[PDB]
Amino acid sequence: TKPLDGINVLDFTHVQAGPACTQMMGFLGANVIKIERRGSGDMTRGQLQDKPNVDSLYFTMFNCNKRSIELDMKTPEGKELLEQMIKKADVMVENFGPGALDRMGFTWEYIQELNPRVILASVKGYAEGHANEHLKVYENVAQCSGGAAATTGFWDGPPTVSGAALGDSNSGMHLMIGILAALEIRHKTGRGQKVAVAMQDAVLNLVRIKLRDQQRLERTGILAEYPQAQPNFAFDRDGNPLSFDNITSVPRGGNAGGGGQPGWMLKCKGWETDADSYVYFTIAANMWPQICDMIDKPEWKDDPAYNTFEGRVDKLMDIFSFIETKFADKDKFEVTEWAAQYGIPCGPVMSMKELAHDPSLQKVGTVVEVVDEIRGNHLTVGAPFKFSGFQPEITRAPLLGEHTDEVLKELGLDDAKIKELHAKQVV
Amino acid sequence: TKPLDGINVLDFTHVQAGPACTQMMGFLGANVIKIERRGSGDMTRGQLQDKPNVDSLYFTMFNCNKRSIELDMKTPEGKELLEQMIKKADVMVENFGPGALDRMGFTWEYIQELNPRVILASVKGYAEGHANEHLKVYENVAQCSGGAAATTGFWDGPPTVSGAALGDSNSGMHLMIGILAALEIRHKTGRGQKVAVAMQDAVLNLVRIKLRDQQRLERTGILAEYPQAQPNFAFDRDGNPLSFDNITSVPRGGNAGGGGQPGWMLKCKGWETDADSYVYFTIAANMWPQICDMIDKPEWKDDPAYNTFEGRVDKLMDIFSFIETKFADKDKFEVTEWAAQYGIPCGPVMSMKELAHDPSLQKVGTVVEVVDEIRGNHLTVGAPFKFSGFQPEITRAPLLGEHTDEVLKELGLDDAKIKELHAKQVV
Repeated sequence: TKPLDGINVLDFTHVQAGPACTQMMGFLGANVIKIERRGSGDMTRGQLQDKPNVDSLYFTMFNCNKRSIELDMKTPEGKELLEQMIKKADVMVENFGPGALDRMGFTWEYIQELNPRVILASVKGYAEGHANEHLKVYENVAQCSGGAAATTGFWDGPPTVSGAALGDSNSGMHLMIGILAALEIRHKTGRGQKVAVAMQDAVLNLVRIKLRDQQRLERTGILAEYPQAQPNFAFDRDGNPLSFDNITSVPRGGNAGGGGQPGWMLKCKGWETDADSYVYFTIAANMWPQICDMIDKPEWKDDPAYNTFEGRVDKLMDIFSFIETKFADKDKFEVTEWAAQYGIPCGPVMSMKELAHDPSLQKVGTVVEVVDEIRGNHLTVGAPFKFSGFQPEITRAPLLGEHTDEVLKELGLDDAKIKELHAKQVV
Repeated sequence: TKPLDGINVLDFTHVQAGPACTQMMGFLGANVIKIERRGSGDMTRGQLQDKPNVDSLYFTMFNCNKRSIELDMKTPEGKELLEQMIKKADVMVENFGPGALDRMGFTWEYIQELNPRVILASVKGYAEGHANEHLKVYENVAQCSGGAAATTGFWDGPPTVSGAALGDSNSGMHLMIGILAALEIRHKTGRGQKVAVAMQDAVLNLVRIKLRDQQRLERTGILAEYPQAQPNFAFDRDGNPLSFDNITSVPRGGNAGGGGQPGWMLKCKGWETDADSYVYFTIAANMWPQICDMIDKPEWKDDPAYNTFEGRVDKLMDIFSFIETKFADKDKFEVTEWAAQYGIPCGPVMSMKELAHDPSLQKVGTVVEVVDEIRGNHLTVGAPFKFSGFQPEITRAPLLGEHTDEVLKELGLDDAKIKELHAKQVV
């Protein structure tokens, strides 16, 4: 058995955040019924298709392990169908605008009346009660709102967005925590709850380490592990020096260590013509003797200018520069294997091509080839949590309205009324 | 009632990933008993302290709602105490190196014998069975291994780490999903399971969209929404036009839209001296007329080379440069409100300074002032999921071994036994 076997999810979600949540629930066994707007469905279907009139990879990689029903929710018959489905649901998931579901005729209070056991889960841009609770928020705007853009990139460059979906997929995974937590209390109370995750808040949770830094900066005036702490190292575009003398908000640290020990992104053989020929190399305070052996600087072992974190603050970027010279004739895997001999945390920048075809990720079920006879097989990311008792079974994303009749039959409707709903264009 | 009230967590975790998980479980009501190495404890206590001999903000912001017991686990008495604690635990959480808990004397098989209901949850670098299963991984090494670094930053710069903890806290949040899922299934089976999340996999999950792009790129030879698909725009090391002709792995796209529609990071007034004076501005397809209005170019509304995503592909970066000129005399909040009265998708880069003191985030319980009478109050990030039925009650982080005797008394030990354990330096 799987964790969410027998959990019925009434899934209103579209785009990335909501759909990621419900897909992952589906991977863990949930019965996910995706309600799609009649005639068009989820906008991801037609976004950046790789083959004309075939559902895009955007759609398929976020909508496996779901069934699709088309529904016109503006009709009295549509609202009536939702009421019956709400009565069979364990969780309702949505990412409509604020109030949208109330305006559709389904307030939390009316939903509780229909089903006291149902959990209502929502993805929002900003938290309810926020000054911006009504603003529309998409991926990169959430990254900007939550502190990530401000603290990502370089001191002499702009705020920069992460390639990782810190806004969308991250909010969906956070909502899944919320939903699962609500299921856990329901075993105690026998009652459903409303749970909501704001995209700003999900981002902020991941930038907790930068709120640490903001407070440290306020309290002490310096962040010793940042490149800017090195005297005369960091400069802006115009050549003005950037030191903590005048920094009042956590700055961009380039490739600094963050919540890790100090580190940097170092070039390996081929970097000029291969964008991903780098390693991340860490200088852990308890590994200085090992590093010194590796780079043949035994004279740095007993020197206090080199052998403590504090001693290294004025020169750490120089040290990285020197270490980097040792990698000039080695590729990133050779360097990783070499550092690993020393027990030094160091690893390659994996290219997306490398990840897509990596046998290890397919062995452990993290990159999964989905069987799709209609569209052709494709890769997706599987469950990142591995369990002793089960494996997800990932099945292809649904065609638009593919399971409409199937779902209506399960609601106990006979063929006559199904015909009529189709005839009436409710479904 | 809180979701995890009554859930006893035996918490071996240290640094960031594991502690973020168990902290957040604590926020949702779990009884978290943090096992710390006698005499030193969690390394974060001493990491980048703002006051000498006071637990650092790294520690306090990841270890609220926990109690601390000191234990020498390599003593036979320590192992016995652990066996007693395992019998009262619902969840054990750890992020030691591969095999480390086995070597401590507690294989999964032994653990199941001790307590058939206990869930064992682990943070790992790479998944079990991976070719790199034995590599040491922290934050930015995981960002590199999971595809984020390769696809974050600029085409003419290096792979770039996110300021957000994509490796650590993200893996911790993923582990929380796995633990809650294991709790869900235990209600059915009456048995605990083993659950593990690899930091690589947590990262790859958030970069799902880049694996979408890798497949699109392999299937079609182009990613039309990327900066490199604008002819003669992106330039290389010597200064020649970039194109997808020679790109076989998803490249860095600077501040492009990602999972969102096309956008860019645009300077606002003061950008020269304020690193965060920017907005993110999206050119959504259907919003095009409103953008032509705001920017005062109704010519483009009907012009076929301007009013279509396909038409814009060859000069989208030229459009952004002009929209940016309209913001040069307005701050990021003035630019945002101006776009918001045309319904246009736009948001400011929020600084850590702004976010740390934002009234709205404190109102909604996302930024929380923790009352710490020992060390002085500090801010933290609260729960990013908001529930109708309860609010977290965040309480200060424990001093090292603060609750040792309290916890031993809960195990049924008497004062003579407790005194003996202290004398033997077991606790």
